[PDB]
Amino acid sequence: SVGAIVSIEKAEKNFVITYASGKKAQISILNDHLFRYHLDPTGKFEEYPTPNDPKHVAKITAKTMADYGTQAFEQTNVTDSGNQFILENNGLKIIFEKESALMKVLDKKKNQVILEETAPLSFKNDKATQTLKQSSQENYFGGGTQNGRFTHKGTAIQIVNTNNWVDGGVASPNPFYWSTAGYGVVRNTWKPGNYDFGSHDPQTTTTTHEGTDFDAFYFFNDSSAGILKDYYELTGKPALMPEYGFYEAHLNAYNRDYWVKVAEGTAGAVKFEDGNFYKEYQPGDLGNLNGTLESLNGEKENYQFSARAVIDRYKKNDMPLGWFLPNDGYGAGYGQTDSLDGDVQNLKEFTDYAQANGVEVGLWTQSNLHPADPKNPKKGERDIAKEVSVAGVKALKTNVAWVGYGYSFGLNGVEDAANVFVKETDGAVRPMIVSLDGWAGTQRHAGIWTGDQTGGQWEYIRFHIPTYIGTSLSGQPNVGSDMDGIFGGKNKEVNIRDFQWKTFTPVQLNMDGWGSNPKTPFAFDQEATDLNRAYLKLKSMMMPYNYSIAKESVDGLPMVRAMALEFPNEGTAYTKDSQYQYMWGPNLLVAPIYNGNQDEAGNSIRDGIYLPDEKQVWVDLFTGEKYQGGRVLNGVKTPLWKVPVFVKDGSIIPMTNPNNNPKEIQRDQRSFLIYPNGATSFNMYEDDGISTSYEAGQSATTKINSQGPKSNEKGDLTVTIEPTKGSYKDFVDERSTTLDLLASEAPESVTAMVGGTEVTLKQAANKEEFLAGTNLYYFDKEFQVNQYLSEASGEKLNQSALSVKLAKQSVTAKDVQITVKGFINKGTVDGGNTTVDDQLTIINEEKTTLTLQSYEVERDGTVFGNIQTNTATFDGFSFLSEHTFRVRAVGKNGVSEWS
Ligand SMILES: CC(=O)N[C@H]1[C@@H](OC[C@H](N)C(=O)O)O[C@H](CO)[C@H](O)[C@@H]1O
Ligand SMILES: [Ca+2]
Repeated sequence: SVGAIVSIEKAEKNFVITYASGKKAQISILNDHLFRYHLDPTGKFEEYPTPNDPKHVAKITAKTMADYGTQAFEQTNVTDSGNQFILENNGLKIIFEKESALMKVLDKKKNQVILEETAPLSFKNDKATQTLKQSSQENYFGGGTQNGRFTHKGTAIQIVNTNNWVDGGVASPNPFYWSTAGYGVVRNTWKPGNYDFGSHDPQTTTTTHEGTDFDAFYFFNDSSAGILKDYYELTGKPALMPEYGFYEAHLNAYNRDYWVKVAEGTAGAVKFEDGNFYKEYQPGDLGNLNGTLESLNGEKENYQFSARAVIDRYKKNDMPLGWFLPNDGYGAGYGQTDSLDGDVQNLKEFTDYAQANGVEVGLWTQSNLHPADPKNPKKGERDIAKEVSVAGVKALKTNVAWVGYGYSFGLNGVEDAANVFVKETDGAVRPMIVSLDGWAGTQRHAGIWTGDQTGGQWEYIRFHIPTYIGTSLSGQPNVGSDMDGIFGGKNKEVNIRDFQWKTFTPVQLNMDGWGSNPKTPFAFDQEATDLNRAYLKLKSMMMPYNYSIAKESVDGLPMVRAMALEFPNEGTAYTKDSQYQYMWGPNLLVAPIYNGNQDEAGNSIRDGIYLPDEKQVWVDLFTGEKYQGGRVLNGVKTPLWKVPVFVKDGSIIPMTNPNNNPKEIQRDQRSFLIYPNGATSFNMYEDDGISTSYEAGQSATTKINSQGPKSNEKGDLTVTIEPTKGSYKDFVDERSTTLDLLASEAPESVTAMVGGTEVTLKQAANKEEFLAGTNLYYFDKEFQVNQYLSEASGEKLNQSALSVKLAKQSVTAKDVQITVKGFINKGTVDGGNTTVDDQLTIINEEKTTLTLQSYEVERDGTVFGNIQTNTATFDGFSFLSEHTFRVRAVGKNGVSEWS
């Protein structure tokens, strides 16, 4: 410990703190709510921490201290105020007790102490520990990909390159955490650490990293978006994936292995298009067997075993496919020639075939990406410059055998790789890198996948949902995983459920070749295949919404949003009551099926569906069924065909035609699925979908406003689409417009203004007239949000919608204003009467393992509904914990008093 503070002096560029021991710290003020504190026992105070190898030159920060400017520092004063030294600017008071040396930070906007040290920095055992106050309602997020977890109050997390891909591990650590008090901290170190959020004293948080340096950035902000924007300004804004990255990929090795003809029912046998069964062998495992060697292009009397054959299967099965890695396998390679250049030419011919099918090609790596002599490569070396420039590769996956060292290694590797994609293509290809073993800053170059786990079991879904939520809260919005796992399989229900929820997530990897069955969306029976296709096509139709929330994630909230990001005023949104559900952007609440519990009919039973906000109507995306917020629903029956997805009434959801890749999208059309509820808005983002030009302002945005009656009420609706702002390569100006307005009755009238000139709308007599015509409206009681799902489920899934179509116009030169008189979208709302009713009435010790004796129950101040009998069970409790309950009855004029 460094003892009392003897002085704080304002030097040329920072405040210098001298402690009684002779040790010094520098405080650098970067803006009115961000400062760096650096206690350096060496007295060198160099700008950057020492990495694990001097060749690791990529930095945690993406913005230098100098880049922030001197203005906040100029406008910060140091005062000697009795028992304290105080640094003060317009944003913060940073207060130091002289004798104890303890720091606390007052946020001047809030006029509240946000961060307070309760014990001095500790440097024992070659570690640097900070000890902070923890308040009773204070919650904590971050730490990177904390497998299984998102909300850290009362727990410790390891900030370690664990190389552990399952529940309880850390696939990708990040020395970044933030507090709901309104602060975030990046420890400016490459060393591992451990953050203890009061797992001992609930009133104490400790943060530890290896080393004797204490260097940290502290940022104070009153919104979660603001905390993440501070982290992004400091360590780099997330890369925006190219459009094709949001589509499922196929990953395997097609250069190395043999297929041996075997009997049907042989262990590991797979049936092929010749009607025969084969078993796959690595060359070292053939022994005396003869088999057919795989290749990428199927040029060697081996076509069905080739990478091209796999692309042909995705197309035959009418499945979306964005990108393909054909060298994903140890020592597999991408050519069977005697030279690197021979192999690159083989990969080029594969890329030409894939691109002719609307598929991009990526490469896996287990190694460095450059030859020892780039001008004289050896067979089996890698050359990412030639792979990109000659073979047309656009994406990269970094395997743990490359980046497994962690910390400064990974960031160096992905920064170099991102630079090669951009430099070799002159900016025509933006990075598409999937990695792990990341650190602070990784998001600016790469997304992560969670590593290797076993699918075909419910645990595969259960631990992944919080994994994705916590990755996103750590400043990494580009998160993905294997579709039904790299290992295991042979469980149809888990396969369908994994394709269902991952529709509403960024990255989907069919990681093939290691499992109990091949890894494709068409590996199970026709029912599974049709359901997986229906969900994959829904993601394709949602790409304008998805790419808009992706753009928001570059400098704002992530795509997978913890409930607390959208509903910060509700306690339930911060706890494990929110571990198995999330907001996919602002408009969709996703509550995946994650266990095998079923009703007598074989429907999944979903417990703990948390619907926020007692004033908010939630609408079943598939059926139109309406639910009141402010409640947690238990016992929700969910058929195999269905995943629980609720639209936030008010939502505008930009949509497109179903498509198997970005080249199949109709760029001369736009379409909006709108659930009118008061005054709502959406900003639709677009760009060339592939280049770095979005970073130089080549992109366009379109604002859509919906101004109507509140949920279930009748009145005027105005939908306005403001003129499109911006331009980019091959921008399409002339587009037709479709509005699909969920509605319960035909309107009194529908009128249209296009750039201030009236357009006459005819009422279509029938759906056939509507589909074939333009400048029409139609009130449709057979509106299907997803016809693939109607056909796959065997249910019509009909909804009522007022649809409007306008002819092609210039989207830049002319706005759209549509006015509907007598607009109404009314249905019965489950829990719709939230008032208290005076006219309404009001522990079973036997099966404690708790059960009390329709109805609602408050459990620790959280309200549970859909309780349709006198009794109800609440599980998910600690072995010998205590809880607090009361009950009320539910009738058509409201709910009783409690108890
Ligand atoms: C974590 C990771 O890099 N996983 C890779 C790696 O898996 C190898 C497994 N763990 C093994 O036991 O050998 O390499 C395979 C190659 O096909 C996959 O890329 C996987 O994602
Ligand atoms: Ca193979």
